[PDB]
Amino acid sequence: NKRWTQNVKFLKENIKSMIGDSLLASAFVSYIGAFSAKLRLELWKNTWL
Repeated sequence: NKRWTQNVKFLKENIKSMIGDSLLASAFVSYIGAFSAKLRLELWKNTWL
């Protein structure tokens, strides 16, 4: 029961994290890949994150 309660709390935290990461991933897919590896890093880590 304790493990299940911990899993449920983890799942709510996971849902918030998942929505944020999913938005970041969609932004990365559509656009990133057309650029060079040095620039590709700057698009998400320097501006989006």
